[PDB]
Amino acid sequence: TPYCVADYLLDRLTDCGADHLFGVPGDYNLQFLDHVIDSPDICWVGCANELNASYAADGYARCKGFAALLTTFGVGELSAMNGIAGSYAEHVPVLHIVGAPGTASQQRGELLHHTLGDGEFRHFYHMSEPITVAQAILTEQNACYEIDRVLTTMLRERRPGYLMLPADVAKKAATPPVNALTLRHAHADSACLKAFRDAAENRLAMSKRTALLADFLVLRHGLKHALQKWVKDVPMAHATMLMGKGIFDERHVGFYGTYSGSASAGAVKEAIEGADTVLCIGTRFTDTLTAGFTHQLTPSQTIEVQPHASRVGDVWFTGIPMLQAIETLVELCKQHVHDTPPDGSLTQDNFWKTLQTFIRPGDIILADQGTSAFGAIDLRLPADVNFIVQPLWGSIGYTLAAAFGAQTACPNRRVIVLTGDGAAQLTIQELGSMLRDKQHPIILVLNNEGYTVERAIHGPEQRYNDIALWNWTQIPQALSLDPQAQCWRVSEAEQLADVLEKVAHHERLSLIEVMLPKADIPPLLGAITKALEARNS
Amino acid sequence: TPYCVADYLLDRLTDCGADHLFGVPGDYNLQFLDHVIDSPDICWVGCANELNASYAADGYARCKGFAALLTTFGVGELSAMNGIAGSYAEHVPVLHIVGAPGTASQQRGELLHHTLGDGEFRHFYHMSEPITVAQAILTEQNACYEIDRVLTTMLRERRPGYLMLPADVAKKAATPPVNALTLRHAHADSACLKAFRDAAENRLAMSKRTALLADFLVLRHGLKHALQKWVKDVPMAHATMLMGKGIFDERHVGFYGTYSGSASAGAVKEAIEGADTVLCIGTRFTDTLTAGFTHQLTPSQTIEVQPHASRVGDVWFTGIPMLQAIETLVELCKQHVHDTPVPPDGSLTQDNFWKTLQTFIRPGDIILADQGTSAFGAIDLRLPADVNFIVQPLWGSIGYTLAAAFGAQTACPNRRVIVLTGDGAAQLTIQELGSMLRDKQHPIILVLNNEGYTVERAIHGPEQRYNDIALWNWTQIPQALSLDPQAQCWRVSEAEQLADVLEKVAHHERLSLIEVMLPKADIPPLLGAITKALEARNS
Ligand SMILES: Cc1ncc(C[n+]2csc(CCOP(=O)(O)OP(=O)(O)O)c2C)c(N)n1
Ligand SMILES: Cc1ncc(C[n+]2csc(CCOP(=O)(O)OP(=O)(O)O)c2C)c(N)n1
Ligand SMILES: [Mg+2]
Ligand SMILES: [Mg+2]
Repeated sequence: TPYCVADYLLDRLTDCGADHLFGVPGDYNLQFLDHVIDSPDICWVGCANELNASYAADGYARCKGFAALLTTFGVGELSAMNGIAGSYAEHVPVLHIVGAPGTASQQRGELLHHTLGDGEFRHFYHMSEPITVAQAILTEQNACYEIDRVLTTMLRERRPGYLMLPADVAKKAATPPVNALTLRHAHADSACLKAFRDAAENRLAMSKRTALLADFLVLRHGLKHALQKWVKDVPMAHATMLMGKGIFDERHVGFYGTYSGSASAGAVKEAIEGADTVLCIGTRFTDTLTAGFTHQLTPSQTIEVQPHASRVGDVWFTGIPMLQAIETLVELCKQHVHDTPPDGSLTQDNFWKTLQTFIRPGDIILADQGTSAFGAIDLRLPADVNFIVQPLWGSIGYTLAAAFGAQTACPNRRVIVLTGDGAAQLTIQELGSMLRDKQHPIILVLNNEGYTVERAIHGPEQRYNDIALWNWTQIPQALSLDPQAQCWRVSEAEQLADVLEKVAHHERLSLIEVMLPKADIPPLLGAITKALEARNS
Repeated sequence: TPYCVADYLLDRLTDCGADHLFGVPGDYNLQFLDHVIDSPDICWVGCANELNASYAADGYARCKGFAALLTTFGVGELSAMNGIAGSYAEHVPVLHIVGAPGTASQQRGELLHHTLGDGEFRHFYHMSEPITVAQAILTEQNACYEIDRVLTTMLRERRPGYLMLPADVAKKAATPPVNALTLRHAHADSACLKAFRDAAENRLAMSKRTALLADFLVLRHGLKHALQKWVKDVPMAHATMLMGKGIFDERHVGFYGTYSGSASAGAVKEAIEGADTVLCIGTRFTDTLTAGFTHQLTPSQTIEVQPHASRVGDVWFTGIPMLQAIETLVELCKQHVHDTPVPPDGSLTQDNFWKTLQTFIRPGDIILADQGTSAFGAIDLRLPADVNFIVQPLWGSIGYTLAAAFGAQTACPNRRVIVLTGDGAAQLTIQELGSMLRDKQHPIILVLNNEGYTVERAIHGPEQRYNDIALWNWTQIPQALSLDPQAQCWRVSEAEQLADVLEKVAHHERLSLIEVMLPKADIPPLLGAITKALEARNS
């Protein structure tokens, strides 16, 4: 087993923080897979299909900062395309490795399985170009520096990359590197830095009250601790939006709730929108995050920091790393910013209140699109919570499979899965992977007997919002010969509270089927369901 | 409810042969969905996910000649891409309708859900371009003629098309067409047809024994009955390959078995490879179909017919419709081809499994088999008359079969559907079993359970953990995916038990799921030839 390109790729992957590889085998990637199996540094995680694997890698990367997916040419990689696209949309660095037919076969234009039957082998590489920041077709002549380039760009942009690995290229000789792959820390030109620093300083110097609004780009670029220490050293009103929830301990002084535009609690609206200066850090004002773009924040009111550029009022300063922009603003703030800030029947209301008493520091909480995410936005999170939600891409089914990737990343943390009954149908077979791997998530299936969110938007009585009605508490014993799962169906707040006490220490996988009313929607959902379909009558 | 673009599209769908629409709802397609529900001609079929929906539409199109898929912008269409890709690879005309944000929203570049967050709304349209023969972004100014163009091109090529339907465009006023959309039959220039006819005749006039090899393009372009009539009116040696199985009644004189290159039965090799002229009709000699390109057929030995061009020896004749090429060859064969073709154990094995199933299949059956030890065992089934045999060996996506079966049963509620899937394959699309049960379908699902990924076990790393899977409780799945399953499940390990169960479910009064327990390292005959010349490649 002489060291080869397959080994070099695995060495560089682990350098980037991935200790696991998700995917599904196929004949074009089997020989590469042998190197994954034999490696002591990377653990193969076989998934039940490729879409789920790409969701799982995404959740993993939201826990470890990096992840990798392996599929086979054509059928595998195209099955995962929606996963990689969602990682691109939400800035999740997932590496898609595609095992491919050998280069000689490709050059001869053979009529191989997993092709369109036209002798062409680059169609799927090109279709992946819009949803990655870097891609390469690996050859014997470029392998090691193309691997390094794509991984490096992935680290810089915190977004997916793609590598086509022909089976023969994987076996070509390589050399172990002495140094791990690192992304050299960027620094703005000092005159550029001064221009931004001066404009921010002069703006902040005239602020009576300043507020801090941070979101998901802070998470992706590893700046959570910097944002927490900032508000600790400089107390002020602060918030996140739905995507970046979990950046802050929401019990801390100065936090009043998650900002969601006009749907915000009044205290949040006043704390953020009422400040005469609002620092917008790693923020993206999407339609869901702002209740249909009804946020009230003007350019002259705001300072914003993006990964490579920052803005003060009307002026953009480009080529400033977000790390340096934040550091600049922390020092400047230090220089001013002074004066500190049980029922019966289950409803959406008492469910989220019951869940509120249950969550604890260390929890990993995932919520899918639908009433799950828009109820969970109102959870007041304690310290050290990883809150994983996908409101920009918005692919239902993401959450159950992402939970499998997240638990793989963090076996000793408690994983709470909040999924609608409709969402869980799209990726149910990854429940079988959790049981196979002896994971102990707490899966809460919000069963309101259909697509309730779509009922809110349009056609509440229309049969297209109906689904097959599953027997949720029997699924683990169908997807395992020895599930060792604890299942309950609950319809009362007291039953849910009692069950939550029983599963608090997650010694087994648990599935809680939560019986909820069909037309019941959380507060934010009612607010977001007033201008959603406003475009078309 | 004035007639609008949404209604015009649905009317054109019916014209093309589709009576159902598969997919998953989303806020960007909901108002269009209201027109699907209200339509008396199109029945909405909600699916458990978009990948499965696209597989189901594919199976439906292989029964009805056309199918349609509805997804939502971004998250929906990208989940279905592998299905549309397989429909393109295997020439299945599935129409992908993508409900999209309204045009003004797109023009403003808003940060909308199901986008990449860049204000760009044409990324996914562009990514679908390689896997469709036609696509359009529908506007108020082009809607009805772009709809007709894309559907017409799909009918001519028998391949997928794509339409992005912004929500506002769908409500724009339209007019019901008086005439159905039709694919006018193309005609070769008569001098061009003559050139092919003369060359084919000169070859056939000197051929001592001529054989006929027809495959899947015959099925896609509606020429099954023509090929059956050809071999009835002109007896001669004939075969298909795996993809085209079902073109012929395989009990009829002159049929000796399915051709698969060096893995063929000796009678087939002699009948096909031993002929001095082999008419190759709608054929694609893929690696799977030829046991690793070990077929022995030379250019001067062959005449081939593709959808728009035909070849005699080394010379190609282009701009000839496959239909007219076939009509020409039928005439020439009637002139020059004057032949009379020479005409239960205990424990379950691969061999006695297929022998048991052989006695069970009947005319009218729809038989679907997935990649693995299913399709390559099913290749040896001797099909009676009027069987629809659905296999996907060129694209080769496992999981396709269970979801395609749901589409096939939807198309043909009164036909018996037999699903041959491995335990590994069924895991990728299992949630569509729930759709089968919801809709009270009665397929016969045989899960070939040998406790892992046997097909790759054979090719590489048989003891490697990546060929293992989670072990499911197959006979409990219907009761998990339904509150009241109209199902019966059995687990069988003996040939006689399988025979007894199959006899019980012959009239398919309920969904039946049969977990068939097979040995871990047991592979069918044809795979043994395909497993040696597969790791003969990239190693
Ligand atoms: C992959 C994908 N397909 C379709 C949609 C459209 N969609 C948005 S919400 C929804 C229904 C979600 O239902 P469920 O999980 O039961 O949620 P709830 O009833 O709590 O709203 C659908 C189909 C989507 N977001 N993602
Ligand atoms: C979508 C997809 N992913 C991966 C592959 C590669 N592949 C080919 S066969 C196979 C395993 C098939 O397992 P099973 O259905 O149990 O078959 P059997 O054990 O009878 O061979 C896999 C993963 C594929 N063809 N399609
Ligand atoms: Mg629901
Ligand atoms: Mg198997």
